[PDB]
Amino acid sequence: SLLTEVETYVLSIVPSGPLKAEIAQRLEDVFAGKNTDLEVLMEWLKTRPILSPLTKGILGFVFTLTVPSRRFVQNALNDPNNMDKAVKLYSKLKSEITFHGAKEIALSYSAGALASCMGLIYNRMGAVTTEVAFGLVCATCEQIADSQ
Repeated sequence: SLLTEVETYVLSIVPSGPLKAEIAQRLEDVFAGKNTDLEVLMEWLKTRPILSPLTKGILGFVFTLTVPSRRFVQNALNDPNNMDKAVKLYSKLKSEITFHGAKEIALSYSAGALASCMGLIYNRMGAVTTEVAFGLVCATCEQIADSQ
């Protein structure tokens, strides 16, 4: 029942318009379990015109964690010392297993460290569990959508 907490949070950073409409459907399709060919929605993201590199990074991060079994996302997630806090946070998320446990800790750090922390996990999608990674996405999305 936590999959909806990722949905609404991701739909908070995407700029309003005819793009939040397209992304909305593509999300609630893989969140129902029909799409399998991972490298289709990946390409679909990369070519979309009103998406910031950061949004393409988070969306690409979420899609990968779903689908059963890229450089344009790594270069979006990863510029001063925010990497320094990310490395230590990354070493902590290994300890945590549940979604809410990591989200509680990740929400306590800067928005810069979180987005870069996601870059660390993308290199190893097996180092940490999925529930935690969602918690990182949820904490990341909220803090960057908390500026205004």
